[PDB]
Amino acid sequence: GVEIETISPGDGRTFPKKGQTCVVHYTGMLQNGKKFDSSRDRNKPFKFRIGKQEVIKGFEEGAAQMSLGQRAKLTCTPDVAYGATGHPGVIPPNATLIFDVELLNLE
Repeated sequence: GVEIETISPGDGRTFPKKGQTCVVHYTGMLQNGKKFDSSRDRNKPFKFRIGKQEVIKGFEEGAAQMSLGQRAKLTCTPDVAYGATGHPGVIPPNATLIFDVELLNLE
């Protein structure tokens, strides 16, 4: 289940497709919890492409449901990211993830 809560401004037309490499200022958040990751702190804004299963599933579907300059708000189910296993030391099992995602990409 992908639930998009858009902070408005952008263009609404530059949709992410296959064969495109995209640049995202992500910020992870635990529901009823603190932060766990920040691209803003490293200031290396996470260049990646579409269609290689590099990112998790819940983040992958929310990427194409945005456009250039937009700012959504993700809400990922446990089964699409880590909830059966839990990422060791960082994500407990059966967890619900929150992301602040802005798409400032190229191509």
